[PDB]
Amino acid sequence: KNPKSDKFKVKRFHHIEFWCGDATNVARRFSWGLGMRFSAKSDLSTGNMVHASYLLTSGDLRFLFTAPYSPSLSAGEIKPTTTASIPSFDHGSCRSFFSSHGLGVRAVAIEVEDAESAFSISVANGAIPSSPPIVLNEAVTIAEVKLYGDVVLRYVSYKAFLPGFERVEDASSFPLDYGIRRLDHAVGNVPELGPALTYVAGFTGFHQFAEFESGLNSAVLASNDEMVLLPINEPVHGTKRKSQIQTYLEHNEGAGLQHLALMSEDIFRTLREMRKRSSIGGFDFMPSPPPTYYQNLKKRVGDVLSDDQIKECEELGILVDRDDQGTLLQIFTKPLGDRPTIFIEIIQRVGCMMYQSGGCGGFGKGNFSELFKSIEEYE
Amino acid sequence: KNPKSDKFKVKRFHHIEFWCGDATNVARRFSWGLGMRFSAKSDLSTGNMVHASYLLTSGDLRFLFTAPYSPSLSAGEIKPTTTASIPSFDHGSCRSFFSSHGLGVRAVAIEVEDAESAFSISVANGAIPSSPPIVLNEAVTIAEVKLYGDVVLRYVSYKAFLPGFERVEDASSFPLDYGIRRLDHAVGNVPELGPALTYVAGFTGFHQFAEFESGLNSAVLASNDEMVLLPINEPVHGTKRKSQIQTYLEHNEGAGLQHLALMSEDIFRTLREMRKRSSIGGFDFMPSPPPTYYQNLKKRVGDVLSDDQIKECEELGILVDRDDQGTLLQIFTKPLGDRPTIFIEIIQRVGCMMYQSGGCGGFGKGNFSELFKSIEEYE
Ligand SMILES: Cc1ccccc1Cn1nnc2ccc(C(=O)[C@H]3C(=O)CCC[C@@H]3O)c(C)c2c1=O
Ligand SMILES: Cc1ccccc1Cn1nnc2ccc(C(=O)[C@H]3C(=O)CCC[C@@H]3O)c(C)c2c1=O
Ligand SMILES: [Co+2]
Ligand SMILES: [Co+2]
Repeated sequence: KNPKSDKFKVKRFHHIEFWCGDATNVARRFSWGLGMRFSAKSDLSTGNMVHASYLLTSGDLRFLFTAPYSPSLSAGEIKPTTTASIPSFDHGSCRSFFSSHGLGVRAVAIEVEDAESAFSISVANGAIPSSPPIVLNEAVTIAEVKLYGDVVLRYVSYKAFLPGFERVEDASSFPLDYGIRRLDHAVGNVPELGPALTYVAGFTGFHQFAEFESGLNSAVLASNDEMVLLPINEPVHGTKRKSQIQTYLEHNEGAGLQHLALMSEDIFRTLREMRKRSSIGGFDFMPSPPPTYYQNLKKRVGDVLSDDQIKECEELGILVDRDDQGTLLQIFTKPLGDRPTIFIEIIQRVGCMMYQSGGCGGFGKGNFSELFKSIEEYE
Repeated sequence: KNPKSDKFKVKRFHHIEFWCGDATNVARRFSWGLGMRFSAKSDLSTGNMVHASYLLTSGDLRFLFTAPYSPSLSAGEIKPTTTASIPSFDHGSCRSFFSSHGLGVRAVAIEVEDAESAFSISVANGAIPSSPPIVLNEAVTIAEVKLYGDVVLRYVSYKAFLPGFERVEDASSFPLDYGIRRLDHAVGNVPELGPALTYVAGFTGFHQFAEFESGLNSAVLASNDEMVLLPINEPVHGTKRKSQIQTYLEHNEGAGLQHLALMSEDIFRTLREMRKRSSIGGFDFMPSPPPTYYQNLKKRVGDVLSDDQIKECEELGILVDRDDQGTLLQIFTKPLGDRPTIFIEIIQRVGCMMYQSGGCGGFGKGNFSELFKSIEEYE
């Protein structure tokens, strides 16, 4: 059931912005670890005396890394005279965010038809405003509302990256590519799922995406065509094993973005390339499941994957899940930074062809029981 | 002239500690860019609820990257019950340092015979105490005094990395090596050279190392055997071209560490390997000099380098200087992070064999005039 109740026209995920203490080192690490090319910049070299911002791209995926300069460089400026390319940026907000949460996502940005309208309708329907609509060089409009914790939902609309950003020099722009193509979903952890859902569904009109002792309850909000997917988790307390959602909330100092799921056009190539670089500056992956997991895969997905595709999952630690319509290949990195908070998921979806429908195969919640089962019986 | 006036016994540079907002991403970037192996850690996985600290090593060079966790993780602790492995660490000091200066060196650490004695003698001779001597697991003693800005000189002495640090798992520890072997010198930028020299020479007994419109005045303080080398720069104002020391002070919010010089056993291999990785997560280098610079090299160092070693300098952008005793090969990276502040120098010294004497060939200040000259005549 999809009531298509969006209160304004939503297109696709546009970008994800990390707030950093040093954008250069985070961006360079991410570029090498994920195979994303340096595509645009806004910084001292482009006249921006406020913040350093670097954009990485892989296919349609856009990762933005931003950090503040010394406020003294821009102390003479006022908002009408700002050299910032992202007018919502605030030194104090950025420093407070990173000292509170460490490295993490500040903005989940979606492209809309009309960012001023999206902002107005959102706030009229309960959204907490974060930054009012601002038109950039008469070409792009950006507005922000609170999503959860200190994460904002950013609306971007284009009349025709952002004004004031410059393209990166070819010598400075090495064409890395490990097969990642777009953001599939972005997941938040909150203390209470009910109020978080009521709030976000309330101001967007996003609807609950149909699903099918893991320490969580979750639900997924989705746009009309179910290409913007925003799952939200809450912890389940009292368990023997402590909820990883509760661990997140403690180390993050509250609610925030838990993981980003990046769609690959070839998850096997992506995982070969990322795993090659794990120990030389890239990303680590969670501990692989025991062989019983892959032994149990023939009974579960033998009609979708060959034996030569299943043992290849075993080689790379890929997980597999399935719903009524499609099949999901997924794997999770270790946390992206110092704290056990944000991580990345790599995903490939098989099925639901009409183009592929959104969320084809679900989000892998069956892998919770399947992993525990495989572990126990592996003993 | 070397009066050998050290007020306490100094051995060698021991490590350099960067204060970061996220130690993981900085350490992984540096490891790949410089060919340094992950060697030890102190973090949540080792029981440290205070700070995340990661050690990179290449030969005798030790780079430590530290960032604070949420204070809430350790709010029940007191200094007698701390889980920090570096007892001088303070959340507030670290967050203040990184918000003020961005990514940079907090501690220049030298190994001494007796860190408690070094601290006491230093403070008795005018050193401003930063952290009193503390004995770690009855095995290592660490103490800190102010050096310049918010940079400390850290004394480390061993009765026999640090207690509480654990060695990094072999699978997590990839044996990168581009030929870097030790720290040659560490350079500070200050507003006024005179008072900075009087202070540091005053409490160490370090002596002025003999030298031979660049925007700076500088002097070098050295230990008895001239293996601990601490150059200090001040800006020269009024010039046509603005002093890079003044630019540093403005963007750094005052005095701090300007550059680290890393000795390579083979600067050609090091620069080939680093330059290969510049655009894939590593470090960039300053713009190469014009061909007139390398055309002028035969007249200056033709008795030390072959033609096949000189054009190889041209290929890699290596600079060359010479004093009365030895020859210096050097090159400079672009700034290591967002701000135009700290950078790295790669160095190889030729000559002064007895082992090699310290500072053999000087610090390359002739390359200031030689670079400008080559540029002008290249036109
Ligand atoms: C780390 C850990 C700790 C305890 C037990 C298991 C594991 C490892 N693990 N197993 N199965 C998973 C299945 C799905 C997902 C998602 O993507 C989610 C999503 O997208 C929306 C719905 C909520 C999800 O959780 C994730 C993270 C995992 C997972 O992390
Ligand atoms: C970036 C810039 C801007 C203006 C003009 C020239 C350049 C490039 N440049 N040329 N020659 C150099 C020669 C030596 C050194 C050192 O190592 C120092 C040292 O170790 C102690 C003594 C003080 C030094 O400066 C350095 C950084 C450079 C250098 O940076
Ligand atoms: Co997911
Ligand atoms: Co130098």
